[PDB]
Amino acid sequence: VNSFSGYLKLTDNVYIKNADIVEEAKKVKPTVVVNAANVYLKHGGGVAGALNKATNNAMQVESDDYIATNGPLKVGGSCVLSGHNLAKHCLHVVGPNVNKGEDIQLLKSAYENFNQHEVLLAPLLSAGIFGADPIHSLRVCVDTVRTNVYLAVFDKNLYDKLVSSFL
Ligand SMILES: OC[C@@H](Cc1c[nH]c2ccccc12)Nc1ncnc2[nH]ccc12
Repeated sequence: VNSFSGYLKLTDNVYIKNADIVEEAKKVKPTVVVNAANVYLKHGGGVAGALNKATNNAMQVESDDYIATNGPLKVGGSCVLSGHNLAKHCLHVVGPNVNKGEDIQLLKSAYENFNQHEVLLAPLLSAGIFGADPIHSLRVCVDTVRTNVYLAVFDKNLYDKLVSSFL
């Protein structure tokens, strides 16, 4: 039993809800919140900009030190950093950004990072401003993640479409 509330169950391990991931994380304080990161951990917009803003820029400060030490992530890769006031940990995961020409096949690799954590709050990778079809992202999530994932979909109209079209 966990404290996630109001989710629709899609499969044995995947749940989905129309919610603002920032407000959800503040309420649940999950062990792991997933950020929709880029390789530079520059948290400008989308989910990343919103999470970082909610940390009063502490996420960005921590991220800049991470990059200065380690260099950029790989597309499809991840790193674990602090969750600040939102969660114990933040798993920064880089899905392909179609608006940069990146290979959508890397979306499965991106979701594989979730399997290193028993329970996660997460957005749909590569959706929104990353330019991929959210229906496809949800399919890859369900077919790749085996741990317990709670998906927050910000756009209510998109949430209804994802549920109604789910196979
Ligand atoms: O809109 C699709 C969806 C996934 C997404 C990944 N990256 C993005 C970059 C820009 C815009 C959107 C995205 N957005 C969100 N889903 C849940 N909570 C959210 N809080 C703030 C935004 C947001």
